[PDB]
Amino acid sequence: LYFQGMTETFAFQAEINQLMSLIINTFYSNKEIFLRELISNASDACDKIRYQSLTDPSVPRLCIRVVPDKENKTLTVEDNGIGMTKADLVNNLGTIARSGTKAFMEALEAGGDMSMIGQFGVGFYSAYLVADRVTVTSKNNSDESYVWESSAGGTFTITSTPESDMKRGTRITLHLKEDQMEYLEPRRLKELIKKHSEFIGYDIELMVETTEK
Amino acid sequence: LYFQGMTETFAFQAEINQLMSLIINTFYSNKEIFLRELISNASDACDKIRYQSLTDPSVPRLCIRVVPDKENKTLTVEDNGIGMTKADLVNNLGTIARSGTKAFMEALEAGGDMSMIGQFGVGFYSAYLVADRVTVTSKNNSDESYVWESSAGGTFTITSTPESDMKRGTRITLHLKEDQMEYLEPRRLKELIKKHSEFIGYDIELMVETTEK
Ligand SMILES: CSCCNc1cc(-n2nc(C(F)(F)F)c3c2CC(C)(C)CC3=O)ccc1C(N)=O
Ligand SMILES: CSCCNc1cc(-n2nc(C(F)(F)F)c3c2CC(C)(C)CC3=O)ccc1C(N)=O
Repeated sequence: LYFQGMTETFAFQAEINQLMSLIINTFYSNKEIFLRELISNASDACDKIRYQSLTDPSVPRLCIRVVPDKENKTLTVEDNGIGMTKADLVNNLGTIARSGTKAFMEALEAGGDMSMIGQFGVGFYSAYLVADRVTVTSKNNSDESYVWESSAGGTFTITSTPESDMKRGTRITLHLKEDQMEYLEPRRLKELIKKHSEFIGYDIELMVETTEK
Repeated sequence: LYFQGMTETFAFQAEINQLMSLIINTFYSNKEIFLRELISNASDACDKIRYQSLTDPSVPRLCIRVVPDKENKTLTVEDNGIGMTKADLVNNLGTIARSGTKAFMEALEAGGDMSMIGQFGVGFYSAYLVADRVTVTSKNNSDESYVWESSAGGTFTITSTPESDMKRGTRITLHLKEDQMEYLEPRRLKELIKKHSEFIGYDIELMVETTEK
């Protein structure tokens, strides 16, 4: 009755921990790939709810939103796709991230590029190229909304609040690094969206803050 | 498997919140009553396990320990009594604290003294006379160990860790206010223990840090 919420703390698997330390510390020059990777993830979540709707009509217009916030120095990638249940968030999609990370690091060793992250299903982690903390708020039809957060110190948290009113989908918030403020600028974001826009079957809306007339 | 622990956050009932704000801010000159109140609480917990042992032998030597720590600026009152389950901690002993607080504040209004706190069953809160944060670690035979913590901001937390190895009883840790450092000194603690020692049916051990010979 007087309950405000709860926070569970988990340690990452050893592999994911190495990936995070690698990404957050790399000098990789083409950091902008993070946007493509998050929009790619968002698109796959919209595909999952779409492919599901081809069996049950009970699960409106699927879209992807890119929201900069110069005040909080954050960048958000919002979608209204399938969403993630607590088991999805708490396990880091389970065997998906673990096998993916091992295989991705094995690819980089053998000659690969950081840009190949997505081929291993672990493109979400590229968010740490431009961010030092990432907040993932997801709501799946089969569960309530949860908040995943990590700053890459070997751990992450799962926060549950009964005061929650989050609709189906995923909201990924990127707390931008001092040097990565360029990803707030709407001219940089427009260029990047257009760059992959033709390859994503869903509308991508950019919500930016002046018209001279 | 990779779980480190959890923290639940609750808001105090309105009455308990007023009691806490009153205690933590009062100029009451005889703050030393906090020790009597905690030792009294500790004794009642030893009585509960004793009265229980008069029916079942399965529930060794019941004692009360007073532990100062000049390094962390903390004072601890440890007992090996009945302990408190999660429901005991999460509800603040339920109807006990709520009715007690209302009745205690009604007594003070009518002419009462802060020292009467214990007659209302809410003497635990007197710990806020000398402390700005109180940590309560309790283990009951019917449950695992939990950690209650509050700094009197209208809320408290319940922390559960699977890494826990706390034996039956209650450990109350008082994070002492700048002006209340006198309660670390072993001469002050010896005087106070002796002052009520004859009225408590359990041994009270003081664990202090020099013998000149
Ligand atoms: C495809 S529909 C269901 C899954 N969708 C998504 C998955 C991720 N991924 N992927 C991975 C992993 F494991 F690397 F693949 C991870 C995450 C986020 C995390 C918080 C679970 C940590 C994590 O490990 C990110 C965003 C979405 C989205 N936008 O829906
Ligand atoms: C008597 S055997 C079972 C209960 N024993 C104890 C109870 C308290 N009390 N009493 C109250 C209340 F409600 F004011 F009475 C409260 C608490 C601690 C709290 C964290 C539950 C917050 C709180 O509200 C403190 C210490 C012990 C002990 N040493 O065993």
